[PDB]
Amino acid sequence: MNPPPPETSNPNKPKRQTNQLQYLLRVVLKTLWKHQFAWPFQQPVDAVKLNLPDYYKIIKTPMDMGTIKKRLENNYYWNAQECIQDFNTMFTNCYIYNKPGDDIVLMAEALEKLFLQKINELP
Ligand SMILES: Cc1n[nH]c(C)c1-c1ccnc(Nc2ccc3c(c2)N(C(C)C)[C@H](C)C(=O)N3C)n1
Repeated sequence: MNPPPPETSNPNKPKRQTNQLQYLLRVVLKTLWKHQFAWPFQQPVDAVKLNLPDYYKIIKTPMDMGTIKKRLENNYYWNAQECIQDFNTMFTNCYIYNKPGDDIVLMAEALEKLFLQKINELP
């Protein structure tokens, strides 16, 4: 099975709008989202569709760019570091679940390289 997806709203969670979070949406997420390797990461892993009942037995903190995008658009975060942590969870999950040299890992590695280039000069 699939678990419920990560929340993208939480009314009693306190929220901030910062220039760093705006840049994460307008630049970092936008750049990754258009990439030719973005597609597996644009929504939660669908273990039912992929017939991978093991996925959510291995990965207990799922995260994906569709969730991050909605969190940024919906003003979910307190600060930029919280969002950066979500990106790192997404990449790390993929490295944990898969093996070096797998196609999905090559895709994550290319996206991570671009991610780090964009954050290397946040505002
Ligand atoms: C890429 C590939 N290879 N073989 C098949 C079949 C597919 C395929 C076909 C249709 N959709 C998808 N979506 C997909 C989305 C996310 C992930 C993955 C697949 N992968 C795969 C290695 C299973 C793992 C669970 C992962 O970590 N993430 C992040 N994948």
